[PDB]
Amino acid sequence: SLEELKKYKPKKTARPDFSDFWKKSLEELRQVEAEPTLESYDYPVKGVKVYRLTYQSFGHSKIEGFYAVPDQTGPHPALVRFHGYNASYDGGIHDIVNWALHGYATFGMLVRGQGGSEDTSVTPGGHALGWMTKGILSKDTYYYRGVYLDAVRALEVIQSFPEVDEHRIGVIGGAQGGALAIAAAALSDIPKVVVADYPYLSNFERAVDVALEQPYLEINSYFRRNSDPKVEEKAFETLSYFDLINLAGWVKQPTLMAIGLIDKITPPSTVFAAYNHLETDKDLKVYRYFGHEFIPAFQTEKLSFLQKHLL
Amino acid sequence: FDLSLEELKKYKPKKTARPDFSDFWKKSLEELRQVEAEPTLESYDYPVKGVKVYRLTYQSFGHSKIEGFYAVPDQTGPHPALVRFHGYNASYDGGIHDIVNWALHGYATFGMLVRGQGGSEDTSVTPGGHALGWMTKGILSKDTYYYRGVYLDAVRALEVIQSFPEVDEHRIGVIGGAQGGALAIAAAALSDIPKVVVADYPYLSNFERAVDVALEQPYLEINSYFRRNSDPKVEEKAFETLSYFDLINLAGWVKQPTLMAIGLIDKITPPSTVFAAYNHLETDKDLKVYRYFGHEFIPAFQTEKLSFLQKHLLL
Amino acid sequence: FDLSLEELKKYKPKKTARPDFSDFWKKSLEELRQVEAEPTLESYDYPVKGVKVYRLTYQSFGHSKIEGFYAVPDQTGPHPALVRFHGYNASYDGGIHDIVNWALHGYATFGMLVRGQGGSEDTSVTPGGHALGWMTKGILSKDTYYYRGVYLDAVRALEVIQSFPEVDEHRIGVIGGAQGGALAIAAAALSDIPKVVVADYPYLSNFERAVDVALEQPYLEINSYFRRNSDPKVEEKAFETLSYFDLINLAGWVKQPTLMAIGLIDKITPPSTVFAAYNHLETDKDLKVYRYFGHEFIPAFQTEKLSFLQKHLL
Amino acid sequence: LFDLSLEELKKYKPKKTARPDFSDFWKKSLEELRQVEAEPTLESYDYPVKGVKVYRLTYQSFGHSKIEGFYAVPDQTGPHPALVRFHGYNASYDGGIHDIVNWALHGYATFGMLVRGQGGSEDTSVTPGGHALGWMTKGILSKDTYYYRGVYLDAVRALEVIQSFPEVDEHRIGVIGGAQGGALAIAAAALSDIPKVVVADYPYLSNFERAVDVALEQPYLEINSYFRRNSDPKVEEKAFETLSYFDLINLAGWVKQPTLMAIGLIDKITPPSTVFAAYNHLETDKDLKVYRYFGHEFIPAFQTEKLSFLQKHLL
Amino acid sequence: LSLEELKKYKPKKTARPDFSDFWKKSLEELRQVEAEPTLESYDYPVKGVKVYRLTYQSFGHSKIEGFYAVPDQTGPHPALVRFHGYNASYDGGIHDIVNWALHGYATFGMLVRGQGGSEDTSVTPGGHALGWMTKGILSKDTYYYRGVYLDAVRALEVIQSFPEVDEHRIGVIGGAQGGALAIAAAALSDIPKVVVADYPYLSNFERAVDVALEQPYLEINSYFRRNSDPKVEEKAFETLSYFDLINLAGWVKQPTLMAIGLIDKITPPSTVFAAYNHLETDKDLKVYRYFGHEFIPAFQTEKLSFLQKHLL
Amino acid sequence: FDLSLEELKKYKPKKTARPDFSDFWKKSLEELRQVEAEPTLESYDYPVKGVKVYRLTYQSFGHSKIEGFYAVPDQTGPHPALVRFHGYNASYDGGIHDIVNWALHGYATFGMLVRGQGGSEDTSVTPGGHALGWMTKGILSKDTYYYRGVYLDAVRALEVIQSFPEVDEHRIGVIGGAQGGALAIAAAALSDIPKVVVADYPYLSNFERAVDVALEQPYLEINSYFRRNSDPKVEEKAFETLSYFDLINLAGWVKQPTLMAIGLIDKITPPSTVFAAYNHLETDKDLKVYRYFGHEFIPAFQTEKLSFLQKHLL
Ligand SMILES: O[C@@H]1[C@@H](O)[C@H](O)OC[C@H]1O
Ligand SMILES: O[C@@H]1[C@@H](O)[C@H](O)OC[C@H]1O
Ligand SMILES: O[C@@H]1[C@@H](O)[C@H](O)OC[C@H]1O
Ligand SMILES: O[C@@H]1[C@@H](O)[C@H](O)OC[C@H]1O
Ligand SMILES: [Cl-]
Ligand SMILES: [Cl-]
Ligand SMILES: [Cl-]
Ligand SMILES: [Cl-]
Ligand SMILES: [Cl-]
Ligand SMILES: [Cl-]
Ligand SMILES: [Cl-]
Ligand SMILES: [Cl-]
Ligand SMILES: [Cl-]
Ligand SMILES: [Cl-]
Ligand SMILES: [Cl-]
Ligand SMILES: [Cl-]
Ligand SMILES: [Cl-]
Ligand SMILES: [Cl-]
Ligand SMILES: [Cl-]
Ligand SMILES: [Cl-]
Ligand SMILES: [Cl-]
Repeated sequence: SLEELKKYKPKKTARPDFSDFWKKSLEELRQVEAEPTLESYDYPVKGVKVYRLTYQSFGHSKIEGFYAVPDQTGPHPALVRFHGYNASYDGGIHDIVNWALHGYATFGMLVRGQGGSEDTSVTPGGHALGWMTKGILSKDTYYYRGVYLDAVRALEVIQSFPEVDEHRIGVIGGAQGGALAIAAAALSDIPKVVVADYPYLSNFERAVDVALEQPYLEINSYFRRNSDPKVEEKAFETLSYFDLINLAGWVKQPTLMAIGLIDKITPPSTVFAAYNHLETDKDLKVYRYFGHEFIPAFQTEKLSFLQKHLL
Repeated sequence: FDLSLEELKKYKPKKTARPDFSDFWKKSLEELRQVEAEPTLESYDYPVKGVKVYRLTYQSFGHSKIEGFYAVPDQTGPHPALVRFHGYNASYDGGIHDIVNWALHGYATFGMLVRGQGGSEDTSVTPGGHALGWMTKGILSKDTYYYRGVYLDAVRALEVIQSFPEVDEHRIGVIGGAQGGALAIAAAALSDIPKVVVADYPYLSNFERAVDVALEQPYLEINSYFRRNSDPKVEEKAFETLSYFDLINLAGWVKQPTLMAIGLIDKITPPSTVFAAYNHLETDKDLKVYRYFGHEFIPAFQTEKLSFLQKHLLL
Repeated sequence: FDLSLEELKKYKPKKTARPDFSDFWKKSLEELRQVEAEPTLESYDYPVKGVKVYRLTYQSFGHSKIEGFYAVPDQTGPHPALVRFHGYNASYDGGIHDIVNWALHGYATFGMLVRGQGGSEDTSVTPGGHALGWMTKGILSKDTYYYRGVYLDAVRALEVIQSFPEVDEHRIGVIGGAQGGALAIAAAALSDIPKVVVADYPYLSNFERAVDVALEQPYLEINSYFRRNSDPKVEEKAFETLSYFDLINLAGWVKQPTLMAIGLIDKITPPSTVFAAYNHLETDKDLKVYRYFGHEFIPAFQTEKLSFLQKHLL
Repeated sequence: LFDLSLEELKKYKPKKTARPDFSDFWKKSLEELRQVEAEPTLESYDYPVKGVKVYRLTYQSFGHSKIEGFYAVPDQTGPHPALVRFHGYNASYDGGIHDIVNWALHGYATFGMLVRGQGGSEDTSVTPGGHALGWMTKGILSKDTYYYRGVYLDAVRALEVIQSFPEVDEHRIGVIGGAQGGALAIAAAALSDIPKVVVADYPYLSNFERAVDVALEQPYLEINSYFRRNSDPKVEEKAFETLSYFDLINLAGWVKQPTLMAIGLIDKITPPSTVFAAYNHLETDKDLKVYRYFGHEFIPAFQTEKLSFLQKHLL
Repeated sequence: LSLEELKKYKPKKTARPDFSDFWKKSLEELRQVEAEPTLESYDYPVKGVKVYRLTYQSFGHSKIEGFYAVPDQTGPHPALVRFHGYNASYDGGIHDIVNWALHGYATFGMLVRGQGGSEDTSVTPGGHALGWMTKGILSKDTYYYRGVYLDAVRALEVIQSFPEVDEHRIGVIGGAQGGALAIAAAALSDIPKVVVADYPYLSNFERAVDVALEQPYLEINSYFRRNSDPKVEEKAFETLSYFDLINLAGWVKQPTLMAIGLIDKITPPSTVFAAYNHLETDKDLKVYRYFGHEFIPAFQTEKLSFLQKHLL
Repeated sequence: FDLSLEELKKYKPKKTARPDFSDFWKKSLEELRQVEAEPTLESYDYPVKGVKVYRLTYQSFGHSKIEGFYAVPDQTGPHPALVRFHGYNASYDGGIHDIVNWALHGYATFGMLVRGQGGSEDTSVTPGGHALGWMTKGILSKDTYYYRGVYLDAVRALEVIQSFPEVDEHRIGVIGGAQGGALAIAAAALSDIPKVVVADYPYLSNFERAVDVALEQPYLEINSYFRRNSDPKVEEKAFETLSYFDLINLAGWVKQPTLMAIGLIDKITPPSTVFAAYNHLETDKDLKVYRYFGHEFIPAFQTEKLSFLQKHLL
């Protein structure tokens, strides 16, 4: 119930070496030269310049994404946008450009092997169909390790741009994107604000027992194929290093979140769990009649919130 | 839902192989040969009597470590052998129970696990975005395509098995269903080690039609790919890549006796895609058609399978 | 699921228009002209920069008050303009976010809301029973049919927009998908105000085939109607009424450049019904065919849409 | 099972949501209705039945709407007892003439009123603004413009018309219906003293605030679709305010006639709790038939009850 | 197929040389059993109609049940034997029976062995798919519908023998399975004067199994999946041929009224047209474009009108 | 979708057995004894090496001829033996491949086919109407109920196997899943011939709860029955009949070591119905709980099964 959801705050599952793991990971990332590249890209828009932007990241993977900038003298405020799980079509260029038309230098980072970008990370062994369980038996090999770092590197690259006001950079996204937005804000102090639509990758131990649809269930499919009890124990150990309930505590930027009460993909409880772990200026928008989908009303909130803090 | 039986019997789509088809594989096999197998065996406890069970790994294309269980009849050989390939994302606990049962039928059996699926390592980089699944990983290039490494692993597997002392290299067979049947055929086409081939409704065949006739996963992964990459050239390049791995192009190299099965109401590996591969085989072959079965275990064909293998390898 | 492409490219069903087709509309436009627009603008706050947003209403057929958001680029014009029509029962919050984004692309945009759906008033009486939905309201007579008022509202909308000072009347376009695309085409056919037309898989086309080929709502609303009214004459009269609103009969009056899209696996607006309308257009036209898309947002066509509108209006 | 426990259902009695002007609203509505001349009309209608006369009956009602319906009377000297039958939501085919005629064959002068724009009848009421696909939310932002305002009055006027017939014993008139029909039967009995008995199969339009959170199928969910399209918080508040004027938990209190109701425990359309809520608000001779293994459908066993109950009170 | 093709679809009969002999013998075995009918008053909230429970002995000495409703007045009244759909009988469909009586017909709703009611003594030879469709399917002598068909015949014999029943005005009606029993009964007996069958089932079996999209025809497919032996399939269809309507229709000489919904997935239009096109008698088929395997209001008027004309 | 694991571990519904429970079976076993087994063996060709395969029939309750494949390790015995029972309407080609594989594991195995399902004759008359399926055949009386004959066939099967020379009567086991597991437990309860019992998510247990918790067939066959027979007494009598065959009433007679499995997301044999049976066992027992599996083949439990049988028989 809404009354219980408002109070649901599961106990962190972070291991003693939680922060050490990330400290090291950030370091390995730092050992890679960004070597960013910009390439003009033609698009039927007036008042905005569009480019294709790539840069080197963790494991020497080349990360892609479209970069749209308001066509005028800046520095303009900027946004790094993250897309949903297996939900990126044509690098979501139309969204990127529209954000630019709203006055934001925007870059839509494409998640490794999904919407685009290269993934050099080896596949240690078998796993369920999907990205959720690639290299899940070790925090070092897990899929989202590289992804999280790419999100951080993305901010480093954007911030370094001359036409970008480094003091007015925001991160936004829904589900997977919202999770990347929060993880990036937790692992970096570059973003000034965070907006996350029903964030994914949160409260994994409950998610696998409450979700009714993919992709959380990819973990269940994994356990079905690997009956060893130790596998389950090790898998959840790995996931704890990437769980939002453990990362939320490091977020110090103002955060705006949304949750649809009939969401079957990113269950309300998993989202409230992340929200209730945030120790910063925050606000959660609850929509009774919406699920894992585009919520018109929240779009107004999003625009208003970003405008207030960046525009 | 697919073609009638009269048309199916005559369906033989034009090969889509490019001029460099055989060259591509010739090079691929070479790169594979540049990797030392360095196989390893490790005893594995299992509640069976009369059979020895092991965990077997070996190095393959791109230096990937391939896994799989290896069961051998507990007695003096050399015993005939079988390399078994599992279905797409359909491997549970490395299918050990099946492996062991095959051994109990008198065969030295190895169930190779497909890269990143049932097990095994996949070192191959992911060039760029692709649809959820393995079907489109590195699909924009025959060199980077997922099944390139897999096919080679299948070949290397045979090289490893054959080299075993307790294995009669003249009585080695390859079996599998769907993805497994496709790997069985591809291995026989790329190697002369196997003496016989059994493939239950083979997958990875007649791609250009499959994407227009399949009603369920995983062929539709290709469709999802094109939805996310509207560029017309992408489609053209993707099918170019697939042609190098299509069974209608590999079948022609199979010279071993082949037994195949097809369920007429199969929605995953459409009858037409399977007949297409079959009609491209130029060797002793036989296709078992089951009117009331789909993409599933077909009891009646199991008898055929056993009988066929027994005749050519066992008795 | 539909008929081969090679056949689709040649599918051109025989018009079903009755002798009084054009007369019916001539009279309808007249009745509409007997109503004073009396438009109204009201500022509306929206978290956007560089665009002014308003709520716009005006009187139309049967004295119905029509609603819609109106967004204009915040700067000296006259700016080119677009009248956007939304899909069947597919309007949320008057689709304000789309309206505003169009304005941000440099177009004075008005998203007309279809009577009783996304908004707007519908004074038209309900003659008798009909299936759940709008598709069969007053279907037993062309005078009482639901889309009669809607079509006229679309026309009146253009009259209102065109009269605006910050709007260049020579650069006005109509766009929409499914129901919206049908309204865009119908408006261009009944008026000469719009310069260009863009229609994503248009609805309300080739009714007699649609009811035998569609796999999902809302075309099937007609089938539900016939199930509840077994009288043979009802079916005959219903299709007679529909003929006056069918795109295969209106397309012939469209003289503006038209851009259309169709997803080959569309179950709602079957490919054949869309090709039928397209093949009846006698004007500069182009149909974008997408093999792997259905009745949904097609990213690739969005580029075409922007490009086409930019070329003809910007 | 999916709703509240049977033990809890028997005690579920939600607090009325009626506003201070509840009874005033209806008092005025009945008055506006009275300002319209019925001007009924009868027209012979041919039907393959023996022993029954069938007619088409229309009459003027609220907003000057012409209401339709078939009228069947036992072919013999009366006055006969009479029934006004109301049909389910968008569930009327050919004006349900076969049911009408069968009721007449049971000895009842029967009239099946057709709900505005659904099974038949005219609806003059204007559509104030946008609303969800369906009738549930037409003019929902005001009790004066709400769809069921005209419908309820039509049901009342129907009774006035029937009662005035010479071949009808005004002291033996009943109202029956299921779901929407049962709701109209109860509403009519609450707003009129003409009917002697009421039978309602799992009544609809009851306990709206809970219904929208418990229903698993249409048409209650039309309200949810409405709120999805109109995010304004005030809209929700105003919509429920409007619904309260038509909610059975607020009208039941005015029912003084003997009432028979049925509820299927696995009903997903008219959830058991919404039905028990209406029943528990009735202050009159009543009886609720509970069927564990039935849902929103025809319940054979309750048909016997229905016939037996009507026969006892009217026959 | 298209309505144009459906109108001409007339599959070749599958009847074996001993077709008529099989039934001739079956009718004889039936005749060796004493009906010994029984009537028992049954209370029902109806006025103007008397209701009873009627049982009688049939093939294999099975006791057949059913409700019997008669107009409460001096007859003899015309009569109807109603057959219910496959596994579609609730409370012996008493409400329908009673309503028919209220329409002026002495009506008996025979309940099909083990389904809506009635006893089934026939042994189960061996394994078969879940359902009745394949019980004893490996032999025409042991097949489930053999006993059912005969019960339908015996039912007419019993009804006809009633004093309050005009034996020259007896009809048989039913939908799907019921319609199949109505036709089969008219083909195996000359007692009924008219036949009404809503989208008849048990027709054109060899095509039905390849065209049906839902149960219960698919029960045959389930059977073949569980019994891979090729001979099993051959023998099964051999058995079915003895009960197929395309082989029985030719013996129907009574006026017949049929209905078919073009979107029917249970009793595919082609299987129904196949039966219809094999009828050599006064007949008429009502085609409904927008209806499937369900109650069709418009056809109900036709049904009433047709029965009224020929019996009323 | 059931209760918590904490509650399941403690769920032990009150037995529903009637005073004449044990008397009913005592008589039933007697009637069975009045029938001469008259078993028959017939060689059957199968592409296997090291195993002999036969078709075995024998007479049982009501003089029904029961079938099944019989595979024996091709070597000098006596070998340990297994009687395998198949799932509800889940037998294809008499599951010969499984039978033969068991034999290859060293067990003389007989896969009894359940009356009218996988094979075997069912002479029992059908008293009256019932729902589509076997679950409610003759449900209005314990004497006429379908599973009465089936249970006895299971017992007679053990009598026949035990009597074989190549079979060590002190090492005979019964195994099965769902319906098969229910037959394995019932047989062990009605006979002292089997030394061990293995039952995968046993069916036919805790009927009164099952009908309110099951989400799929075949338990729901009972619900279909009550829908077609509204008489309140019917329901009462039906559950009375079922009580005589419910595992929660038979489990108490099982004295052999028992191994059971349950998938927590099982919708066919709900976890609670299986735990109810398990918690009524008063013998060496162990229940394997699988969180991510349902009514299906569970690889991990197969290892347990093999290991358990090997320990007690091989
Ligand atoms: O899913 C919904 C979509 O269908 C609609 O178009 O916009 C709002 C979304 O929530
Ligand atoms: O119970 C009835 C059944 O016997 C009949 O066949 O179909 C209608 C049902 O209501
Ligand atoms: O199937 C239809 C049913 O849903 C409706 O209620 O009554 C008419 C039938 O044809
Ligand atoms: O249902 C699963 C099946 O699909 C797989 O093949 O084997 C393991 C089972 O649990
Ligand atoms: Cl891993
Ligand atoms: Cl959702
Ligand atoms: Cl909401
Ligand atoms: Cl690629
Ligand atoms: Cl399939
Ligand atoms: Cl088959
Ligand atoms: Cl109308
Ligand atoms: Cl679609
Ligand atoms: Cl496409
Ligand atoms: Cl309103
Ligand atoms: Cl329901
Ligand atoms: Cl019930
Ligand atoms: Cl048989
Ligand atoms: Cl149907
Ligand atoms: Cl029709
Ligand atoms: Cl399950
Ligand atoms: Cl598990």
